[PDB]
Amino acid sequence: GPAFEFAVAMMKRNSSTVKTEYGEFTMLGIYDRWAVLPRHAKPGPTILMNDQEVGVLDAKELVDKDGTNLELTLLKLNRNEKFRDIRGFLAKEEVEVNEAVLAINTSKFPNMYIPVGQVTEYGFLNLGGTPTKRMLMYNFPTRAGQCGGVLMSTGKVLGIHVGGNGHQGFSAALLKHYFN
Ligand SMILES: *[C@](O)(C(N)=O)[C@H](C[C@@H]1CCNC1=O)NC(=O)[C@@H]1[C@@H]2[C@H](CN1C(=O)[C@@H](NC(=O)NC(C)(C)C)C(C)(C)C)C2(C)C
Repeated sequence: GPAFEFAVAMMKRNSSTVKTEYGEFTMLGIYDRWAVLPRHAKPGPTILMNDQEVGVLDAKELVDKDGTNLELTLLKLNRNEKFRDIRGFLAKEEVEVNEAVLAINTSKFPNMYIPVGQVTEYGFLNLGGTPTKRMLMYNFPTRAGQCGGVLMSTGKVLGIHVGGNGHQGFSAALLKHYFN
C-alpha cells in the first residue's frame, strides 16, 4: 500500500524509458545528471531517453574491490534538467524486505507495478556466465522487458532488476557508496 504509493511517485519523478543498441530498459535517475542502467544495456555515446537523443558524458561499469561484476552502469547525461536527489533512499548495505514492489517503465510494460513478495540477500550468482555479487532475490518469473525495473519498499529504493532464471528474479543492490 504505502510501498505502491512510494513507487508510483518515485517512477513519476525519477524514471524514464531508455533504448540502447542492446534493447529497451527502465532507467532510474539518482541525482544531478547521474542515472543507473543494468550493465548489459551497454549504453553508447548516445541513448534514446523517452524517444529523445541524449549524450552520455561518462559511463562507469561498477565492480567490487575484487573486480567482481555488480551488473550496474552509472551514466552522466548531457541534459539541462537535474534529477531529484534520491541518495537518501539508498541503503549502505543490502536490504531484505518481506514485501517489495518492482516498477517497470518501457514500451512493452508501461507504468506497471509488480508485488514480488520477500526479497532475500542472494549474494553470488553466475549471471550471463559472469560471476556477480550483491544480488537480491524474489520469487517472480521475470521476463525480457523488465531489466532496469526498480525494486522498492516504503521509503526504500532497494535495487535494479538485472536478470532471472524463469522462476526467480534478481536485482543488483543500489548502495549509497556507489554515488559519493
Ligand atoms: C533484461 O536485459 C531484459 N531485456 O529485460 C534481461 C532480463 C531477463 C530475461 C529473461 N528473464 C529476465 O529477467 N536480462 C538478461 O537477459 C541478462 C543479461 C545477459 C543474460 N541475462 C540473464 O538474465 C540470463 N540469466 C542467466 O544468466 N541465467 C542464470 C545463469 C543465472 C541461471 C538469461 C539466460 C538471458 C535469462 C546479461 C548480460 C546478464
